[PDB]
Amino acid sequence: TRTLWTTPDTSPNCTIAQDKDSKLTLVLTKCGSQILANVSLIVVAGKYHIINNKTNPEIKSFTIKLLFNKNGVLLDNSNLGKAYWNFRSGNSNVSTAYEKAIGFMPNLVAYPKPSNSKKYARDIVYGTIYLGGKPDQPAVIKTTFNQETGCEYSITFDFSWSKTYENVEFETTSFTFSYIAQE
Amino acid sequence: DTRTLWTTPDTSPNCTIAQDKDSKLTLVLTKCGSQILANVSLIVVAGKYHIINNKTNPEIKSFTIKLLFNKNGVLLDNSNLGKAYWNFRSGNSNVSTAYEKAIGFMPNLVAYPKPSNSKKYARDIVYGTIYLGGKPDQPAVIKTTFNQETGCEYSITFDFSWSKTYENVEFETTSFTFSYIAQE
Amino acid sequence: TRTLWTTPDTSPNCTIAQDKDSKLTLVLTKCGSQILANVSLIVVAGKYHIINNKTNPEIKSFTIKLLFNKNGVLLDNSNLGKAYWNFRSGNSNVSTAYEKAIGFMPNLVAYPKPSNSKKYARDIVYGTIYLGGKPDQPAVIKTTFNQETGCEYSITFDFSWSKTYENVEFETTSFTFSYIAQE
Ligand SMILES: CC(=O)N[C@H]1[C@H]([C@H](O)[C@H](O)CO)O[C@@](OC[C@H]2O[C@@H](O)[C@H](O)[C@@H](O)[C@H]2O)(C(=O)O)C[C@@H]1O
Ligand SMILES: CC(=O)N[C@H]1[C@H]([C@H](O)[C@H](O)CO)O[C@@](O[C@@H]2[C@@H](O)[C@H](O)O[C@H](CO)[C@@H]2O)(C(=O)O)C[C@@H]1O
Ligand SMILES: CC(=O)N[C@H]1[C@H]([C@H](O)[C@H](O)CO)O[C@@](O[C@@H]2[C@@H](O)[C@H](O)O[C@H](CO)[C@@H]2O)(C(=O)O)C[C@@H]1O
Ligand SMILES: [Zn+2]
Ligand SMILES: [Zn+2]
Ligand SMILES: [Zn+2]
Repeated sequence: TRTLWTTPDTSPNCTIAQDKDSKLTLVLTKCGSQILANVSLIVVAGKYHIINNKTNPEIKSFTIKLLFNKNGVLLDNSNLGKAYWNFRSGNSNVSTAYEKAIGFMPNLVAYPKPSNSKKYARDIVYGTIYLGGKPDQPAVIKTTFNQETGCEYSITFDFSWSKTYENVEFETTSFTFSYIAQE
Repeated sequence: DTRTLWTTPDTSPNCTIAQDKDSKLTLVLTKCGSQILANVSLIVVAGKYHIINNKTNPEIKSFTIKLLFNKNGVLLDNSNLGKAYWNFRSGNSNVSTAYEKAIGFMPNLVAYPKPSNSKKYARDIVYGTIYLGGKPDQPAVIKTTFNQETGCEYSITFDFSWSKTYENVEFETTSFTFSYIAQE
Repeated sequence: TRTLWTTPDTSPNCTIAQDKDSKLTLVLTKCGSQILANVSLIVVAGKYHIINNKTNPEIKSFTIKLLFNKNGVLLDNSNLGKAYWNFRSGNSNVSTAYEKAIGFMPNLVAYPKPSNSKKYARDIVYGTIYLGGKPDQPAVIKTTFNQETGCEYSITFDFSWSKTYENVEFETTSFTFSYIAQE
């Protein structure tokens, strides 16, 4: 079981603002002590489908959280739907929900849960993706590990942009990053 | 399969952008299961794109290098990259002849569909920035697109471009790493 | 044996300007002919701990060097301490110091040592990381392979920034890159 993923089709699997308003494509491949991750996002409807900052100046960011319990299982408060996340089988997923994926969780010593101790920035990775694949439409994808509550582990994607986009569909290029694995 | 498909890493020209063997593309593809970890750099040694001067030629701002593969993952002759040294790695060179299969290194067609009249999504593109001559003030964009060429089953296209006005700058780049979802 | 690392704790292991003034977290995971690297830096004391370019406009960069001999063993003149640079075991290291790691070394034909032959830029990788995890606090991390002398192989991290930061602690987000291995 070396890859946990959302199948790479275009069917909605994530709820940002309203039910199933987006397709998060996330592939986590275990390369031993590091997880190699590849991510992209297609928003298909709702509030974040077409960005028009002339009309809505305040719509400049949104968040997608993946919350996991002690066994690396996705919790239902996550934005990504549970039915859509599992180990890879061909171009699809296994038939039944996995029970353990601790080896794909962000390492708690590298990336500790919030506490009264000093918080370090190494639990964040920043990247830039491009809306519609156009070079002049960058948006930031900030990924943070284990900073959510109500979970043993978490991966949070905070998307934001600073440009004033007018009628730009929120569907992105892909970004790769890695993180240190719990086991 | 943790093998590596590569161009070998010396600097002998192995690619044709504007004229025969005018450049050396160094591309290393390593299979990490469902993802291919890729490392790429480029050295142009002659011809039109060797030395850039956007004051005399402001129109020269981009070029393309295409790798075309057949259904077996074999590089096709009409790719910009020459077939002679694109092969699986054996030490600092290649295995004795020519792989026949490398489908496991090809860009996934569900993730990155060939052109059609269905909506074209941006996820088949990865943008990166590399630097000419290793200088921090000489960025150029390397845009990599998967499976968008025709006359092939799979493809990897590198579109190089720059918006800075370069003056007699040699086009040889730093390296960029990206990954993509593997077909198998 | 597929991972050479600094361990993921925050105990200082690197000397930039003064003894153990920082924790360099570096994980090298061998993915065959390519090494997948993940790096971040936390400076805890000394000259590069708090950056203030109003006060010291001259402090705009520093370097961290890892020098290796023919066997891939870290030389003591590296900025990183030999103490906790070893193959991984859980969240720590193996008890005994390794004696060979040539397969983690940057390839000499791809990245040759300086000579009177033409020097090419492919032995460099540039990335951007963010101080304190703030998006408006970018710094460049430039990594160069095999350009140091007095070693068979080397990996050098050159950090620099161009913005005038005022009392910004140098602790970074993480960055991932890869390089061609010697064997
Ligand atoms: C693919 C990529 O790197 N996109 C860049 C983009 C392109 O370089 C540009 O659109 C190509 O012509 O530039 C972006 O920044 C614009 C910004 O760039 C600074 O260097 C410049 O000083 C500013 O005046 C301004 O041009 C863009 O938003 O278009 C960023 C994007 O990441
Ligand atoms: C390696 C890297 O990130 N290079 C940057 C480059 C360097 O940060 C900078 O040259 C180091 O001083 O900065 C580039 O953009 C520049 C801006 O940072 C600067 O404020 O204004 C410059 C124009 O006067 C320029 O836009 C650069 O030098 O081209 C971009 C490059 O990616
Ligand atoms: C995480 C990231 O990409 N950070 C960018 C940063 C952010 O996009 C921005 O601060 C929003 O948080 O933007 C940087 O570039 C700036 C431009 O976005 C801005 O328009 O002009 C600034 C100069 O006045 C600056 O060039 C930044 O804040 O430095 C670049 C950084 O990588
Ligand atoms: Zn629409
Ligand atoms: Zn030249
Ligand atoms: Zn501090």
